[PDB]
Amino acid sequence: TFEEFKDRLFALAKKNGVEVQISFLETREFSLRLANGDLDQYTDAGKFNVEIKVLKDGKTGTFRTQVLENPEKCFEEALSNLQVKKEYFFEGGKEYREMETYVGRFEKLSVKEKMDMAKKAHESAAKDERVVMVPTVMYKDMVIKKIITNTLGLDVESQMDGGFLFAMAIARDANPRSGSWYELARTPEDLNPEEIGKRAAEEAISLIGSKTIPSGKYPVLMRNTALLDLMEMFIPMISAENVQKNLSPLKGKLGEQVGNPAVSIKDLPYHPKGLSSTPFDDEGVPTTEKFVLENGVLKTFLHNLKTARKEGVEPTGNGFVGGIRPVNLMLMPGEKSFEELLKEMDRGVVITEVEGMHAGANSISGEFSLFAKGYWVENGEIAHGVEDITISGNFLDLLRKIVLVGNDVKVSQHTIAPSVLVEVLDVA
Amino acid sequence: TFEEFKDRLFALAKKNGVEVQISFLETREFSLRLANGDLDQYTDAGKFNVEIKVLKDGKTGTFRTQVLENPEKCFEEALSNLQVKKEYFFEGGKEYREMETYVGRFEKLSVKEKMDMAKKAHESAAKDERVVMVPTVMYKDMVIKKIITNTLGLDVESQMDGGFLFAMAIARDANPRSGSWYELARTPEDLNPEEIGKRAAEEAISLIGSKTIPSGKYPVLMRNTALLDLMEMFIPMISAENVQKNLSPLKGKLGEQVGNPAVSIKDLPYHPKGLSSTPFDDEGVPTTEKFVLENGVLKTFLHNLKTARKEGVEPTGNGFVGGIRPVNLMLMPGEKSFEELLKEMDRGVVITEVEGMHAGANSISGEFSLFAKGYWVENGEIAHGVEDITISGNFLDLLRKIVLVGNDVKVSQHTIAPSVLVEVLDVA
Repeated sequence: TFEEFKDRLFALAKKNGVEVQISFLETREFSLRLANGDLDQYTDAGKFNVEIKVLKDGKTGTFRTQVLENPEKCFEEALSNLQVKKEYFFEGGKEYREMETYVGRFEKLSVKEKMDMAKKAHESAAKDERVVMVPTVMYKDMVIKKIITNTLGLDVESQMDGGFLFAMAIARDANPRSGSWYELARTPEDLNPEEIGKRAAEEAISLIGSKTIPSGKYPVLMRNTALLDLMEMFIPMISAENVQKNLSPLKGKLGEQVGNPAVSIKDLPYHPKGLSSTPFDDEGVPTTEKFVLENGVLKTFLHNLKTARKEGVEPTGNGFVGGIRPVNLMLMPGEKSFEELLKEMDRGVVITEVEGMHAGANSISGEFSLFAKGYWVENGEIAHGVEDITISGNFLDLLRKIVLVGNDVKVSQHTIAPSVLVEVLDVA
Repeated sequence: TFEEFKDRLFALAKKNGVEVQISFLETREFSLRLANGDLDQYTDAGKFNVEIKVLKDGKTGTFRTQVLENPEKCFEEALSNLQVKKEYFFEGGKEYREMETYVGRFEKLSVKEKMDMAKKAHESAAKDERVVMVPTVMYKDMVIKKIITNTLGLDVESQMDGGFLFAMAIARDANPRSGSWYELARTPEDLNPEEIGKRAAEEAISLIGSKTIPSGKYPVLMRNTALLDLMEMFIPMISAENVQKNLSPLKGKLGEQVGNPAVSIKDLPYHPKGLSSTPFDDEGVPTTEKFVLENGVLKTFLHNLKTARKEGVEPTGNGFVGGIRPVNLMLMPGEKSFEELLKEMDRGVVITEVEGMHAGANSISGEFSLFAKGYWVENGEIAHGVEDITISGNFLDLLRKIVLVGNDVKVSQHTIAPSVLVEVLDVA
């Protein structure tokens, strides 16, 4: 019936002098959460969405359905929405990068094995007597099948799978200390439950005996885990749409030195542990690899079909539902390990986590003011954890002050990064 | 195929000596938003979900699907989930309140008619020359059908529809002044777009010439619109689950005078404009009418099947997905108009809106610290808007301090309230 449904819709399109595009998304997911060791919550669900979009004289009309029925009613509904107020569809015939986004191994696990992974993460997080509790362990896996096809010959399909295991531990102290760790994986074999729980505990324990420090300007070694979150505020800035709308602090900066020469940031279609990796965007445009910053120089914005057509450039393959975005946004590593970065910094702050991005990070101005966790370093060694600190600045100035980049690359949902050394940052 | 799906599931349940429950949710929604008069976003979407839950020896196994096929495999999947972490289904045979939740008129409207409603609200909001712009107008309508059935004898069905229209305007001043208004209704004939637009503009225009006032303790006439929002923080407090888990400041307070004797708050299964109104909860339990507070005295918590069994009380019909909640939480009116309340207060502050509940309202402690909009009142008359006002306090202390309740009842999504006079509140 997907073929039949497609066929009926394409025949209707031709009959009515419009183009039609059909986007199909089918997902299967399993998740579970332990709360202080007890399995308190899980989901096992399958989902299915079909979007029907009709294009006439550059205007679109769109109807979304979770049922593959009544194509003519669906079509007539989309057609009627053409009046709700330029646009175009992507044609068939392009080449797409081949990528191993679907492995098929998470699907083979029994639910007992998934539970046993989560319980093992809990057990490792709980082992040390200094851990007072383990408020959360979370497991998730997902399989997703995407199809986009239209009357201009587009016909593309991709499947992706992957999973995530996360643990958070609390260590005993004057103020309780929290720690967490996660791994993203394409296959279950790449999740190490025991190591994940052990790291969450190590994280928490290392903050025991934290002290606050005087407000001031310090050199900051921002660990990968903090930078992976912070980098997300760069994503709206590099949308060509946000630039056009006067909602980006990068307008007029193409070709300028926005970052330190040490800093290159790429949009990558694929990374083995980047679970958003995909060969095409939601307009069916092949995803592309490129520098956004190349040795600190801003090379391009990211586009959808509308902004590319408007700005006279080639589509870049970044037109996703919800906004123009990178697939994997990666800060390119340099050659120093974390330990080498500590040594080079010699005296300063290490920031390992940031919190409150939603309230605290302004992508229009670049300004941020964020609660943070970290350590004091003297003589190239962590001396003690740092309590109750806030960091603030402008993300673009941060980019300017990255003087050294590590080789300890970590992957998150949409960002990938090593640790960096920032010349100086405002700490409160 | 729902009846065929059900019959096959039920037969498998019998064959395996387990119980099975099926919950069906089917929705259609249409929404639109104008951004400064330009219709720049809309949704037209149908959704469908079925949840299959199997019960064996007080354990449940759940599987959710957005496709009615392969009941045998859905059953097996739910059954395999019994391993993952007491429990009971609601049985057949109880009586439900009959209520007019589905009218069927929104669905008869054309897309152009819906578009014309939102445009008339915008025109009406933009008409006065003091309005700089009308940043948002939003229209939404929805129809929902719910079925819950199980092998104990439960078989219940309900349909609900309704709609919303909202406008926000900005008025010219040294600092721009914002105002807004919405109406919720079960039929479009009860939405008045010209009035909603005009009221948004009036709200903004009335704040022109707003002035600062000295921080301190003032009498506060809290207008229905502000109270409707504030009251939402009471909802987690009255959940029996939150009470048991030490996440409510009401633990141990049953039978105590939590509120002023002037304050009665009911949970009501139905209000004509209460769009969440429903004869049964997500467990199939009939919804019930009861005092939560009666003349200030805390009479009961709200329950789901689990909490009710645990406490040995009858289920109340408040077991909803996402937490125990009232259907329509209503502060019962007194006899005084808004104008009469102003005259009684004589001198003090009117609060018309509060902002920032998410991060500013703590339903565990009851503490709130919120941005607000309002006016200064002298000699029983509004004098001028009050600029940059924050209000703070404890929601329970506010309930104690409500000395007079108005008769100007307005409905929100889950709360229904008139305006109230609060003896004293902290204003900054």
